[PDB]
Amino acid sequence: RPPNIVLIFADDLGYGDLGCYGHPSSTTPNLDQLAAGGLRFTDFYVPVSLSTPSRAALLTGRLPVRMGMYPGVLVPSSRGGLPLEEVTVAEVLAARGYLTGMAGKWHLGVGPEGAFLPPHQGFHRFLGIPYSHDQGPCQNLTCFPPATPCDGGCDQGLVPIPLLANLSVEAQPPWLPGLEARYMAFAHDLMADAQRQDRPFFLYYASHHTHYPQFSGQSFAERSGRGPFGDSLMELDAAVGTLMTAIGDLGLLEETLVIFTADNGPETMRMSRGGCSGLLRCGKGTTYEGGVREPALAFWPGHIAPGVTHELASSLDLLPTLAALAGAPLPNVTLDGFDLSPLLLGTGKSPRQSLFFYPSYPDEVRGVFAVRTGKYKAHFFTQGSAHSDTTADPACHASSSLTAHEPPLLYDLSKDPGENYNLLGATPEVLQALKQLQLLKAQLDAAVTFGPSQVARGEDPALQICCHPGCTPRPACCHCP
Amino acid sequence: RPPNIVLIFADDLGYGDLGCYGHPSSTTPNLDQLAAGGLRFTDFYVPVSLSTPSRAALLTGRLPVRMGMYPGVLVPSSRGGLPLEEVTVAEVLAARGYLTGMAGKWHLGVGPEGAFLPPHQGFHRFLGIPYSHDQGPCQNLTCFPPATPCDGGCDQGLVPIPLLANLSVEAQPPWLPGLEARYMAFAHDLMADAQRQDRPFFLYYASHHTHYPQFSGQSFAERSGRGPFGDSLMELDAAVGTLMTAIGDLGLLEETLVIFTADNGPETMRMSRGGCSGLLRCGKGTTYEGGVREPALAFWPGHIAPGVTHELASSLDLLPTLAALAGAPLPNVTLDGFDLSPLLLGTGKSPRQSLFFYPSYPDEVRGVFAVRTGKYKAHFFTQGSAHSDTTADPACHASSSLTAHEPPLLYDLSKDPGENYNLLGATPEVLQALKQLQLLKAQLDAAVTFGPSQVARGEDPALQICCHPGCTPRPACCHCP
Ligand SMILES: *[C@H]1O[C@H](CO)[C@@H](O[C@H]2O[C@H](CO)[C@@H](O)[C@H](O)[C@H]2NC(C)=O)[C@H](O)[C@H]1NC(C)=O
Ligand SMILES: *[C@H]1O[C@H](CO)[C@@H](O[C@H]2O[C@H](CO)[C@@H](O)[C@H](O)[C@H]2NC(C)=O)[C@H](O)[C@H]1NC(C)=O
Ligand SMILES: [Mg+2]
Ligand SMILES: [Mg+2]
Repeated sequence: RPPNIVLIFADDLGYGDLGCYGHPSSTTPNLDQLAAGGLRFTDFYVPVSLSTPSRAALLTGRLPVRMGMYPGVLVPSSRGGLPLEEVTVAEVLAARGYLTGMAGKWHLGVGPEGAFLPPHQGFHRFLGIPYSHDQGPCQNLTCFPPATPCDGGCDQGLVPIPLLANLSVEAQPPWLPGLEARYMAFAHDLMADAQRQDRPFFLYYASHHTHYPQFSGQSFAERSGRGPFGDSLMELDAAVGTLMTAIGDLGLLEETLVIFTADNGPETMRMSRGGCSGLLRCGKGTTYEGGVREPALAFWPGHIAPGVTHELASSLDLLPTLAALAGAPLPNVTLDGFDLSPLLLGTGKSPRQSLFFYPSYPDEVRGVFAVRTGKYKAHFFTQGSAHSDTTADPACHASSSLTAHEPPLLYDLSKDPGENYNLLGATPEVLQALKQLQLLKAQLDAAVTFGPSQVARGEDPALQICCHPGCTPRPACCHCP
Repeated sequence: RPPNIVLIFADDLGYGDLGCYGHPSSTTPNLDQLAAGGLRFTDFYVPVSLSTPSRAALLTGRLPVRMGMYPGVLVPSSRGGLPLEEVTVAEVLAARGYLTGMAGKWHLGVGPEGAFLPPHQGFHRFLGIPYSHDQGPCQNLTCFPPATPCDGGCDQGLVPIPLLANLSVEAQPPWLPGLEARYMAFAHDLMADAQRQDRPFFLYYASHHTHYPQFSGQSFAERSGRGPFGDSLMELDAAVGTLMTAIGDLGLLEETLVIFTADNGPETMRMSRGGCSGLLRCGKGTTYEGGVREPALAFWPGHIAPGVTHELASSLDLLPTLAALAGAPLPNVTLDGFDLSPLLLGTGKSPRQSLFFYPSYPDEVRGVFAVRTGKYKAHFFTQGSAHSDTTADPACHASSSLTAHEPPLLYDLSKDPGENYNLLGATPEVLQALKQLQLLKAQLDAAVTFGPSQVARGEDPALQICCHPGCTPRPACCHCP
């Protein structure tokens, strides 16, 4: 009865990057076709605009400060990880009998002997890389076949990036032009195996696209007409069409819920090799709309009718929605999202009225940076980020430092989604939205206690995954392509 | 045989304003539905980003400097107008027997006794206003019923805005909340009369939306969820759905070509009461992509198949395309556009490879400001505009003055449609695009001779239209609502 679930989570992809969100040159025909037969969200969000914290919020339905996923993101030598006590979506569904699987980027911790890898947090199967694909040296990797090198090098002084199969190293580094096919094959098998055992599957496809450095297999190389970023986006888009073909082929169309979104806004610092936030301001790394507002599609033929909703939703709402849809019961913890099944099925409205945004480097004295209620968004603190540099708007740059705003900066996102015209720069509607925004910030800051930081537990180079355990010299002896 | 033609031309409407071009809150379901069953252009342009010149280019297929339509726009007291010798699209079709009609804004000159009004340039019928609706005082007009006044006042010291029926004043001023219905009724009659006489009609619907000040009839007032700009946009969108219903009702669906575009980018100076260029830079008044790149839809069921083209097209190409489609012969003059029927019908490619952009205040020493060839656009001169002020990008402001660029600023619009990353800030592809752009600018500047300016022939207040001819005191005695 419970539907099969496929959750596709792109990386560093902006609001204005899909064809259906208005980009003029992107090539994304399969995602356009899922939008044309599904529910396209104009106002969907992540609460924090960096990789680790966004991934924590999606899998647990909880604000990332609650379990210590701040500040910044995890690195290969990190001791910390998403605590084992947190209950992930995969745990929830596994318990109700789903065959659960994951392909792609994890970025929730590796840890002493791989204690924080996906196999320990509810996934029966896992093929992927434990953190971003640029967190290891890439000056010798090929990003586009036959022999176009990845640009710029990536992180230095580290072990090459490992492709893992559950807890084992399958390759190190892997061959980037072929990851996609490896991942389509793993997905195909998980589906067919679940069909064979009469059980609902759960696939978590965390693509590496469209994070730096860009890479694609040879059928996309130089075919998109938007350069490397396009080629990579187009391969993501062809992976989606492949999952949808597999779904067809097994007669699972009307029995599978498919959701597509992305962790955080675009890295405009990669300039024309990075994404596009469309009309929204800034990108990755900030609490402006361009870093937290993501594309989001939901497609379940015969259940979700084609259309466009403007209602509020968050990545935080998808554990509780998915639990509801599968008759699985919610963990016994404070959850920050809601069930959106009425909205999806067309019998209700979203229960969500407010959204709370924390910065990359949060703290307990300052609290949440921005809050949206209804159509109004208030910024109490503002800040630019090096991930959002190089555009003409100077509020996005790393040189725009932390600035308190009292009274906050106040925007009407229905008329001014671009965040240009501060409404307090008076009216009764406004003054009443101002008092509610202030009360919601003070209530949340008074009730949330931050979990102790996982990222500040430091680093240990000995925690790095090595294909040839005990070899020497570390890290470059660690490799087995 | 020749199809019926309906040409809808919006006012001050940006690339990112329709739902189908990605806006998050606009309400435009009828335009979304024409896009979903028609050809949506991602790269369509006007050559000059102001009202008069754009309107001249569309009706004549010629660069506006050729017949003196510069600098700036015409005003009510202007002596000048689009010369009578120019052959307009309406002239072309009338000669092949179309019943030709026009509703809405003309802005191509009034002149001594109305010599330049539409009835003299090929339209059998005309109901509309001879220039923009803000070019007369509006502090006492109602923009939204029952009694919401137009905001800010409009131009002072002038006659109220006249609604004309051919050459006669029907009302002065007209009641803005009802213009739309007046215009739907005129369109309905022109269609049915043409059906009755067995003849092809040509309708030219130059809406006042979404120019300042905004206004709508009462079914849209406060219903769009994007405020006044939205209400006005939504009424434009409901007028389109009305024309399409009328087309249905007479069984003319498969026999009518319908084209939708707009004169120029958004007036961001009206802030949240003005339009949105999406990911493009700046707006009205500039030669950046946000002022010259417009939305554009073409819909002719059973002839134009649904889709998206990225090929180059201009408003300049639509006299010659429309002549071709109706078997009417081209005037005997140098034309700057091309026939796009192959592209529309799906048998060819656009013949257009290059686009030439002039500024609002052109001159013969400087020549064209920017040129696009293929994917590359070069800016030889750059300039901001008061119509594009108030955003965060300082290149759009009136304080960014005229700056020569040598070598030009060079952008790859397929990877960088936002015009952020100057590619000469080297490569053989680039250096060859640079030499071609430079040669195309020098060829065009050497071959075009500017026609003597119509706008500099001055003003005469006695040329103002008056409902009560000879009355006193002028201009406020001129009125007959
Ligand atoms: C590693 O871990 C999982 C779990 O054991 C492997 O398990 C699957 O492998 C085969 C089918 O692919 C079967 O032998 C097992 O039944 C199956 N187990 C479950 C619970 O499905 C898996 O192959 C490895 N992970 C992947 C796919 O890389
Ligand atoms: C003014 O000018 C035109 C042309 O005379 C008027 O003409 C039309 O009016 C009636 C139908 O609407 C008929 O009496 C005429 O046949 C018809 N003429 C043509 C050539 O179509 C018209 O009513 C006025 N313009 C409008 C519609 O306002
Ligand atoms: Mg990311
Ligand atoms: Mg205009």
